[PDB]
Amino acid sequence: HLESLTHPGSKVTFPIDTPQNPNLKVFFFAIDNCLYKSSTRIHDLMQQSILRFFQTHLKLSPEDAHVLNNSYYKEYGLAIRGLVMFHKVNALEYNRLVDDSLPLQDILKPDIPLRNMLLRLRQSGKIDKLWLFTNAYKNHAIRCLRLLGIADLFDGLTYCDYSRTDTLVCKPHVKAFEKAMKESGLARYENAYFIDDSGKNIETGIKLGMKTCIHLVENEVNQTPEGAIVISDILELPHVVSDLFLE
Ligand SMILES: [Mg+2]
Repeated sequence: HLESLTHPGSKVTFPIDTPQNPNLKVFFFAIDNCLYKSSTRIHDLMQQSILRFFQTHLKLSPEDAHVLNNSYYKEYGLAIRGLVMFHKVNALEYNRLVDDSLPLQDILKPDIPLRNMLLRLRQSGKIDKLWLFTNAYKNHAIRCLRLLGIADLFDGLTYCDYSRTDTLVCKPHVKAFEKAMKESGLARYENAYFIDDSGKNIETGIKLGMKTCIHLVENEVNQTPEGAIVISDILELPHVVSDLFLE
């Protein structure tokens, strides 16, 4: 459990789960491989668990597990979306064996430079809300925020609802963006900024008319769409949207 964390940002201060100012400005943030580095190898651990699930639950050889995992991931943005639809997998049981079994407490540590950068972004007055927009389920999302010491830095969370049993609504699908817009109180896309490591997700935000979309590419792409700004480290946001950090 994480109830013994005492460092700043270790407590969630926004609500999980009525009009507002229309001129609202919102910066959306992906979480995985965004608020922490892809070199943490957390994504590798996730893929290991996911591939194990395909093998143990779908009785597939490792090579066929890779093919099916990649196929679903490519077209859906989440393998679990395909497992739900075609294999009648329960997404919450899956989630217990995958994201929720990661040894995060041994990997993620408070990220003070990230905390300070986000504080500066909140304090300029240029952005009204920092909103999390993740394909993870809420358990994992919250756990990452608390461990990284940034859980008080966001005004809300839009996560993929793994409780659904027909399909999952997730990035890069437009319905996921619509949900993020509604939940955050965002009136127009043109009042939104977005950072994500997924090229396809960035592609959707751009196509939808978001103001500025930043594609986070640490080393090599796992493709960057027309109109996106590329950085290799989230701490480079101050380099590329500098004005948002100034009063
Ligand atoms: Mg990601």
